[PDB]
Amino acid sequence: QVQLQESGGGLVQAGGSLRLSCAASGGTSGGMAWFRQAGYIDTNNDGWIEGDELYKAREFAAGISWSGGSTDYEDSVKGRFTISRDNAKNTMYLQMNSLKPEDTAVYYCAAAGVVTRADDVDYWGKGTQVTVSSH
Amino acid sequence: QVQLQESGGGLVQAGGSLRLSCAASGGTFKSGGMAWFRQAGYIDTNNDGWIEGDELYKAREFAAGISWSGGSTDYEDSVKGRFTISRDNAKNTMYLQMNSLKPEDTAVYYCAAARRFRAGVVTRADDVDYWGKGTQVTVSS
Amino acid sequence: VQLQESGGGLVQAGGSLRLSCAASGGMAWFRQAGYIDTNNDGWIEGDELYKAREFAAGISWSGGSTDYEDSVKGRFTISRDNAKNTMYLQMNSLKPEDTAVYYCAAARVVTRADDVDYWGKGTQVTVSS
Amino acid sequence: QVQLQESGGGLVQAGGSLRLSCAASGGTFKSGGMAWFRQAGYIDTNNDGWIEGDELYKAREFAAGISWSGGSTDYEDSVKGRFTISRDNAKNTMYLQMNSLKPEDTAVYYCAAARRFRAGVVTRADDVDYWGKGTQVTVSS
Amino acid sequence: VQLQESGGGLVQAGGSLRLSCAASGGKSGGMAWFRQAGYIDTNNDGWIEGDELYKAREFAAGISWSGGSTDYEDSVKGRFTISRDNAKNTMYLQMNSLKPEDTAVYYCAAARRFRAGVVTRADDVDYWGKGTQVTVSSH
Ligand SMILES: [Tb+3]
Ligand SMILES: [Tb+3]
Ligand SMILES: [Tb+3]
Ligand SMILES: [Tb+3]
Ligand SMILES: [Tb+3]
Ligand SMILES: [Tb+3]
Ligand SMILES: [Tb+3]
Ligand SMILES: [Tb+3]
Repeated sequence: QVQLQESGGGLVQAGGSLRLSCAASGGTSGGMAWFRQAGYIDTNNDGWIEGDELYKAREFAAGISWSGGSTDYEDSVKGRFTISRDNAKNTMYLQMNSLKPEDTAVYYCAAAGVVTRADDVDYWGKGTQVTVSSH
Repeated sequence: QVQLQESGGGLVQAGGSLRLSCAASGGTFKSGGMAWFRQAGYIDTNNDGWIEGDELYKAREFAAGISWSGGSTDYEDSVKGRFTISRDNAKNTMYLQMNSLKPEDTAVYYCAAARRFRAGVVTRADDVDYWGKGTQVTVSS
Repeated sequence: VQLQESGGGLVQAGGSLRLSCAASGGMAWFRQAGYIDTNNDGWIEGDELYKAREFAAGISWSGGSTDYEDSVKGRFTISRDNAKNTMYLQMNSLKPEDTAVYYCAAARVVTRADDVDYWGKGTQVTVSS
Repeated sequence: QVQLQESGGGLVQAGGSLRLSCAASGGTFKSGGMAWFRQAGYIDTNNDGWIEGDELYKAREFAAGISWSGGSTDYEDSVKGRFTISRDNAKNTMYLQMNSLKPEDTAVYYCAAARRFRAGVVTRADDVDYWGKGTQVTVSS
Repeated sequence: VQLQESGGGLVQAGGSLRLSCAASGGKSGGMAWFRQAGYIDTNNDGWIEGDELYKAREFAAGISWSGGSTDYEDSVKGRFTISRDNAKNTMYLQMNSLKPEDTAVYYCAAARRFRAGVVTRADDVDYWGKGTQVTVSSH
């Protein structure tokens, strides 16, 4: 069935780049996207992550058409990240330049047009860690 | 002296609405405009269920901004279409209508006056000229 | 009670435009595509002759409330300048799908063409792709 | 089996206005388009000062067109902004509002029904299924 | 500025021509091609007389100082292409799929250097060429 295999994460100095890759087994209006989880938010300011706070949805980073003709970017990564697709091989790519400590997160490839909201995603990869130095 | 006084904070359930107000007085500097920033709760970076360490020093995130006339507005994309920023230039007062509130919107909201604001360019907290003292918004899940 | 548009024209795909409507309740921008030869037979016929006047963005008279069609919410921003009694539409990262005639409208948030009370003449917006 | 009856012709001075009407009766015309064509004067293409020979051609050129179902409009560019085509689905009538008339707008104007418009280019007289009898518009200089 | 046209001629319908315009400088701002296919017998008496002899030259195509903006008469769109080589001091009109109705005297036109927009109206022309004949066959 549908399998999404992420590669290309790691540790990188602030200002550096990475290229994430997601190869999609057998499936896909439609498109793919990259989401990221920078961590749960303490929506109570008590010092702990508990209850309703573990439901912080993964945040949209970039998405792309099945055709590749449509793209959308989270506004804090526009101009620094470029999403692209090679339908021919199984793969979608996120070029990430000018990386910031704020970009540290678990990045997740997503497949369903230009998918943007987590609920609107059907299939998820298991995620890959990106940890940028705090410079 | 220029001063910004905020109001309209509230506690509502998810899906509700609020409207924050910021009243500007004194010698507003005419160019640029005003904006709302917010300090939400902090992120469990290393995923240990706690908040500590590098997860403690805080940074205010831009939410919306508006020119003094009101003709140019700009939004953080996670609030676009839910929040509306407006100005009553007469009363030198700026408003943030907040619809379809979400738990993640819980934060201290700070009004700001910034001579360097312009739509389409990110508005930096470090470039703000005057700050309000903040009002609490809490959205229950 | 007139409404006069300004600021349309041709633009590269990915570029930006700012539209203006000056008046003389709330206001809104609608858009209507030109004929599309769907079945690509060289003619315009049947359902291809029907073009919806679609809602894009709307704003209350005070500017305190806005609404957007979901496909344009990320790229269009609507705003109001009272005193000059003028409404703006900032349009960024435009795509060829955005090619259409854009109509400013006013009504005594306005969301549907049947609720419009006054219409501008329209301004052509063309995105190159 | 479309019958088209035109009205509204006249004689006005440059700068004036008229409104042509075309009343439509018959079958399927609401599933297609309607248009106004005009036959301006002959062109003295060899510059001898009169009209003769091949110059006696009544070229009927598209001026304005409309989809009956949705009301989309298209105009010859020399009349855009001055002319407005519209239709009233209750009265089965099409209109051509002509403002800021000019001597060059003098012509016989013909209402036309067509099932299809050409895509990307102007619809031609030979593409019309049914025609009205023609209505004279004369604009003085 | 002085404008001089070239590239006119006599061509079978369906053929092509390229008109060229050389100016003293572009120094010229926006530029355009106009054409006069002939006076129209507006009062239908068979003569040409009176105001009928005043008929303005018709806009065909126009181009910005920089060449980044163009406009066309709708009956030539997709057939004609206007271009500008400010280095070589030349403005061109490629004319494909020519029709008999395209027969006319074609005139190069220019506005002053700082009206850099697209020229679309005769009243907005500052300087005119003397014109070049184009004649397209039927059979
Ligand atoms: Tb907590
Ligand atoms: Tb922690
Ligand atoms: Tb820490
Ligand atoms: Tb954002
Ligand atoms: Tb078709
Ligand atoms: Tb003759
Ligand atoms: Tb024309
Ligand atoms: Tb005569």
